[PDB]
Amino acid sequence: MTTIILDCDPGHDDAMAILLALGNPNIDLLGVTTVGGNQSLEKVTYNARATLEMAHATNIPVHAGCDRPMIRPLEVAAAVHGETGLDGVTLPEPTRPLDEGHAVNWIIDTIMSHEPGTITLVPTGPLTNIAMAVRLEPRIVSRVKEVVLMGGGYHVGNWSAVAEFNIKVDPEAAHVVFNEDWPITMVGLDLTHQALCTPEVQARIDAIGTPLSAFASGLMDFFRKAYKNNQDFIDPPVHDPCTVAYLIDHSVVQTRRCPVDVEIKGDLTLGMTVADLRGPEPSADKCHTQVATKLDFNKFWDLIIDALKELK
Amino acid sequence: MTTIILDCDPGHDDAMAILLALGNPNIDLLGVTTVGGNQSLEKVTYNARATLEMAHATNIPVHAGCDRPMIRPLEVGLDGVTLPEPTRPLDEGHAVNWIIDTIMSHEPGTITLVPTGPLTNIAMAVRLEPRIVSRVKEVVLMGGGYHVGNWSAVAEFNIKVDPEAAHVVFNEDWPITMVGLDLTHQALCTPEVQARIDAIGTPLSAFASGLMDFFRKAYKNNQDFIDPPVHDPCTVAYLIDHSVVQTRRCPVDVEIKGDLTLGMTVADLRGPEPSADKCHTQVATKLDFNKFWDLIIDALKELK
Amino acid sequence: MTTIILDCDPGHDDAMAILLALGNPNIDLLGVTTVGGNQSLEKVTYNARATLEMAHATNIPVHAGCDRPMIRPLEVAAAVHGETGLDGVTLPEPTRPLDEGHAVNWIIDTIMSHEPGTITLVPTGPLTNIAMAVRLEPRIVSRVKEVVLMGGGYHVGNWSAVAEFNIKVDPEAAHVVFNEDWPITMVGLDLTHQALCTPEVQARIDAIGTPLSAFASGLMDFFRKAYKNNQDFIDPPVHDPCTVAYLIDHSVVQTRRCPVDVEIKGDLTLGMTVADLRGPEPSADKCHTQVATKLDFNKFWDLIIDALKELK
Amino acid sequence: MTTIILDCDPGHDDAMAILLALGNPNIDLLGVTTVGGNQSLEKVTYNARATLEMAHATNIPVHAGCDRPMIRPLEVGLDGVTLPEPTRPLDEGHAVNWIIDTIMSHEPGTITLVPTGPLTNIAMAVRLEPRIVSRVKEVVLMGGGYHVGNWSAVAEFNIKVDPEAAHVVFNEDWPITMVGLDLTHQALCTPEVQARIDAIGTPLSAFASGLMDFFRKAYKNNQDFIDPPVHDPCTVAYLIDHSVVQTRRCPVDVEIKGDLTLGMTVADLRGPEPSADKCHTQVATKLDFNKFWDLIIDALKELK
Ligand SMILES: [Ca+2]
Ligand SMILES: [Ca+2]
Ligand SMILES: [Ca+2]
Ligand SMILES: [Ca+2]
Ligand SMILES: [Cl-]
Ligand SMILES: [Cl-]
Ligand SMILES: [Cl-]
Ligand SMILES: [Cl-]
Ligand SMILES: [Cl-]
Ligand SMILES: [Cl-]
Ligand SMILES: [Cl-]
Ligand SMILES: [Cl-]
Ligand SMILES: [Cl-]
Repeated sequence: MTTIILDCDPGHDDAMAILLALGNPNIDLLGVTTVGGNQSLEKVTYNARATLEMAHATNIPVHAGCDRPMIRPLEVAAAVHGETGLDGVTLPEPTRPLDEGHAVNWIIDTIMSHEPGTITLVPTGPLTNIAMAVRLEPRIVSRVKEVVLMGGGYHVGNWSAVAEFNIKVDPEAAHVVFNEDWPITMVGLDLTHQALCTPEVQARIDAIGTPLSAFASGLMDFFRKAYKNNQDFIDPPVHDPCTVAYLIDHSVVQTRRCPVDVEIKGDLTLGMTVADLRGPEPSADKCHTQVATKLDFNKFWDLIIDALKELK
Repeated sequence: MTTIILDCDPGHDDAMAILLALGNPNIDLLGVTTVGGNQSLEKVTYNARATLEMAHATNIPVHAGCDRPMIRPLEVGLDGVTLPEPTRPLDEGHAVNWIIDTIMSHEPGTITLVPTGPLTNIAMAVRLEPRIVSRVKEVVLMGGGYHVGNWSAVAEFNIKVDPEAAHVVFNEDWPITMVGLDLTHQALCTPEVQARIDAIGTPLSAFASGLMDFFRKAYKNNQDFIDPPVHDPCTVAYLIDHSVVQTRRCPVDVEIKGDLTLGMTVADLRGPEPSADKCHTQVATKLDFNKFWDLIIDALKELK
Repeated sequence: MTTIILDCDPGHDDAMAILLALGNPNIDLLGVTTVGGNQSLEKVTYNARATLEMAHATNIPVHAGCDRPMIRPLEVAAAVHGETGLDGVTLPEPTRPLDEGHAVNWIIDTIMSHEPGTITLVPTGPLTNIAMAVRLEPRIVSRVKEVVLMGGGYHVGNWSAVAEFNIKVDPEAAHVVFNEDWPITMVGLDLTHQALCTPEVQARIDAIGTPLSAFASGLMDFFRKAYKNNQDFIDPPVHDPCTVAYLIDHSVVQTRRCPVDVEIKGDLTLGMTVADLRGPEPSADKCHTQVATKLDFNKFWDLIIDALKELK
Repeated sequence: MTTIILDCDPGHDDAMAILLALGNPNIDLLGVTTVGGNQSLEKVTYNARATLEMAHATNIPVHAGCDRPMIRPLEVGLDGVTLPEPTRPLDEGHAVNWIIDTIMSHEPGTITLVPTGPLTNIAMAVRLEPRIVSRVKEVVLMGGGYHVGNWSAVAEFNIKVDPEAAHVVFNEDWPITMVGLDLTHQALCTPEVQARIDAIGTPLSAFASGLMDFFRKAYKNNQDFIDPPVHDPCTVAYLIDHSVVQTRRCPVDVEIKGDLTLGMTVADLRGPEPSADKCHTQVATKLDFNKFWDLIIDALKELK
């Protein structure tokens, strides 16, 4: 079956990815690992545990990982007295204490103890934990089935004209990940900007009528608030769960093989995922990387809705 | 009329741009200036003069310019056609000084610069005489690409040859239209286009058809193209009729420090199209294929 | 008593540092950790264990660390089938097996389990293991007493006009190390180029008349061979043991406090340790880094000779 | 004797270099050219003309050059002295064109370029007319530092203002002497030096002493100096008498991509000194303090 480690930084988008992974029976979520850099490790680790608590999934391990980028300095806003959890919603306090041990060591021990070719890594934050794991244990690379990450963009940027937040937070770590010989699917902004939270989608979620569906709808209210000054969007996109959607059903997220590398020296282009789209599509044999292109909007939202129904 | 200086490096594409500029009555070609870097200054200067001779445009000045990029090292008569020997001698003086003297002696807002090679002469002119910038009506250059590269995944040849010079040009306060690969890759030399050109039945139409044979040869191993694109004349096509080359305003800057992204024209396409007041740069987007080829064919017919 | 972890890549220079650390009673060698990048991890790990065996230090743990730089690609010469050990000398086969576990995790566990302010890190290879340890456990940084590394050069380069080998192999890892708030002594080429293996020094070593003194003299024969085409040297320098010499007696290795950072983006200047020598020497309070300047030649060689005598 | 073009940005240091060039009979000052970037072109051009007026050198041409760096953005009387209004009008024409025309019209191997500001005019001249390079006898510039920086830990102001232009200059095949901070930091304006200048007792010696008062003020918070250094005139001192400014041949290039090291003149001092045949660049090392100040004092006396 599809057996995953979800490496994330919740994050309202990551919370939606957690719900999809838990609610779909074709996904075996081995555990959650967290990474600081976009926001503080402490904040996102709490949010991951509280989200899992909300879904009665406290039997899923959570391990905290790296709190800053490999090389460049940490750039997160100062912690606020009177902020816990995810903005705009309420989550129960986690009943299980955080599992002990660094996420990087847990990722390594897990991959080395399971059969080769069975674990899929699903990074939806900066790539720091993944890069660190690779360097600490190079033998994980050939053992991993696939890496399906939310990050980048071949013709679209958000943080800059050409670069995306997860990659730019730790471009060096991204460079490591993209230059290892493992199969990678880059679920970038080109794809995720199609995953629009339209009124009709949200109404179908609202109608489920459970605490979890109300939670998911609350996440979508936050996306709308976050995107309120962004005139490219009437309705906001949701990013991270598109990775899990791809793994559930490849037809939901079309892909195109191409070389992809990360720019780590440029002024204007720092953090760009440079996709070489010249010439015809190379074979999987010749090209270990592929970019996500076209979303099946209708099937994507059906996956979300079905997962929320299954969780009850 | 639009009055132009064509700064170029012929180059079979540039030769087609020269023919379009001469053959269309809405273009007043003030003169040709040449730039080395993509190919040798000596080769392209000869080719420019000989192309003008082929079109009986012996009244058009040619001045040779810079022979290498501003900063990076130099890394370097048209194949497949025959050109008459020029009857007009090469005009004396550096192209950079001629561009400057011409812009300073003509009324402000009347001259449009049309660079179709590396941007070295334009950047050098700007630095040697900063007063040219507000006097120039527009710069319409063949170069770059917002979502398409050829030399690399993200960068185009004219820009990458001299990224520093391109940086200078894009960061001056003058109106710029970037006619990049996104646009020019639509200007396809189909069998039907070439057959219409062949039917004109003159030495010049045979010359143009020869240029098109070269494009095909240059692109023969490029599987993105059944038929080859033609680049440089799209700049002149835009100036003849804006409807032929649609544009989208956006900030554009040139990457000069990146490993992978060297020479990239970085176009900020986030948010809505800003106004001309707020944004001096625009990228070429959509070609009117039918009208574009009609301009070329009509120019070739007009030249007789 | 200075208690050290020697992180190294033997390397004939590192072998001399091991002998000095073992032979001087003011040094407590907690263990040896190894790093690949300058040469292969497998080669230098064997060499470290065999050197320890030669010096009857079978009680000293060895842990193998990272086999390549953090970010940039591995650039080490192709292996030769009739090479084991250190060129030009013979070492006994190690009787103690390689200790299990990654050096990075061992460095972390050791620093976290010992009292704060007691362990001094002594890196004499690329800085990869040290940088990795810092990122995997940020709590080690304030606990470390001092870092005394062989690397860099403020006004002298060897690999380039301005940069030194250990730093250039992994400039990113060096950047990490130099930008943490721990006290650093940079024992660079400015210093080590004074540690000259003159005929008189080597004759005094030869006269000790033991297997170990012959081994040390053999290391010095290799230095001479390595430097044979280098016209800046009549006699070759020895590098790595100058770190241990500084720790034994500060008067042997004078130092000057100054800001030091590592250039990781330059064309010509890649791997340069940029020392700001403008203005007067700042206080230890204000400046955590210092560069080694002047060697006491006579005292340095006395330390080496005395250590070799003590080992018998 | 040595025939020079002094390309400068006065600047109190440059003013001292002008006085030395004029006052020493082994120097033939062909003319002065000015460059903006460290300070504004308008300010330094006026200051150059007024300094020449102060020294009764109204026969010396001044041409204004570039007002900003080649690529990077512009970031910009003489304080503490009084200068007469220039009686000679600014000579017409851009300095870059004047430098080119002068080098091309004089016999090869006779003109020495002496840049004491950013290298923008020199780089621009080289690119506009590559034939100047082999014709120039030598370039002796004030800039850089092999083991000393001032603007940064490793870089010096003139180079960092326009690192690209410096890169151009250092990578042409002409003989270069880099008179950097390693050298100029020895040219100390001690009380005894200044007392000897004061004793000359003329308007010009008072002017020179005023320049020295400014150096002291500029360096008042710099604890590496009890007495301030003077920079630019060390270039002219080298040309008067090589024994005053010792040199060491070595490869020198300019870092234009680094974060920390931007503008560094990277001198490769590994191995023995290569021959003049093999190595076109050399760095200034040791100043003869006593002889240097005697040259300055003698020049001031000669000017009356
Ligand atoms: Ca996320
Ligand atoms: Ca062209
Ligand atoms: Ca070593
Ligand atoms: Ca100056
Ligand atoms: Cl439904
Ligand atoms: Cl397929
Ligand atoms: Cl074909
Ligand atoms: Cl419009
Ligand atoms: Cl404790
Ligand atoms: Cl002895
Ligand atoms: Cl002290
Ligand atoms: Cl600058
Ligand atoms: Cl003072």
